[PDB]
Amino acid sequence: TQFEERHLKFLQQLGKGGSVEMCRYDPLQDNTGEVVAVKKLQHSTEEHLRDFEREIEILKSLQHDNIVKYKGVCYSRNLKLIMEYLPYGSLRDYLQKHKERIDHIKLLQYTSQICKGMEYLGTKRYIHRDLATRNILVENENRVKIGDFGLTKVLPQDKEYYKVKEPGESPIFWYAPESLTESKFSVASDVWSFGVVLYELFTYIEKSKSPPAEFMRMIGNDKQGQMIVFHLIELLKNNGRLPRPDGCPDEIYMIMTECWNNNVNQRPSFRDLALRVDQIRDNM
Ligand SMILES: CCN(CC)C(=O)[C@H]1CCCN(c2cc(-c3c(N)nn4cccnc34)ncn2)C1
Repeated sequence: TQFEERHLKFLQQLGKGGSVEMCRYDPLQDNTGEVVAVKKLQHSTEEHLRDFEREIEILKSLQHDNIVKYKGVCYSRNLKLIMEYLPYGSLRDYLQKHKERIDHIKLLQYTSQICKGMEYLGTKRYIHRDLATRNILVENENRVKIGDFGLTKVLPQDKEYYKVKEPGESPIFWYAPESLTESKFSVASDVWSFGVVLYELFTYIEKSKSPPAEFMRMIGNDKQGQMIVFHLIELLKNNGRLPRPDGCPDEIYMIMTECWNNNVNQRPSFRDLALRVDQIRDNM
């Protein structure tokens, strides 16, 4: 079923990736249409549009409780991706709003769900490359979803990693060492990122304890540009890690540090992590 240009009514800006907007699809003109989320490119050029195209094929092929629902495409050659509107917004902002009102068993509900979405994403040999709580969204109290795939890559047939030859924006404070030195991206480096996401959850996304704040302190605030990359590689090669979050129980911190293993072979699988997290939840 089609989405006509003329019947997308702008409601609100939501954020920058493209840009993401809240719209009413109102083909009946009485404002009874569904509210949806629209992703559109900001500088649609032949290279970047092919990317957005590949990304849409990625999302459309993904069907899971914890991945945002693809709804359709809007044409005029210029693309608007139409997605379900998840009413509780960005997980990053939701955790900040309901600070400590969210207890440990609830944060583990969220952990488990993120984890399952990643495990499933692995069965199609996709690599997120951008797992971070500002790419997680909230549907309701009981339900979060991976909400963006702008940087996802597909594994090549014969390799278990992907080389990104000329990187664009790079969320380096979420990056595994091998990604930093070599641009090698794999399920295992998504696991590293998941560990950092677990860190984010348990700090309640308090900005003074965020990963960029914390690594910068460790390497010195006087580090700038490419020097940050150099020193972060060194720091991590020597087991410099994010601290245990304040109030974070032993066994959840344990999980993070297994994710942050320098040896890629020895990081856990998303399959084990989902079992592990659910075991803990039931124990509590
Ligand atoms: C992960 C989306 N993204 C692209 C990389 C962002 O940059 C977000 C970070 C910053 C905050 N921002 C939003 C998105 C939404 C929202 C939503 N409510 N539903 N939805 C369905 C698909 C997509 N995004 C939404 N809500 C609030 N803030 C965009």
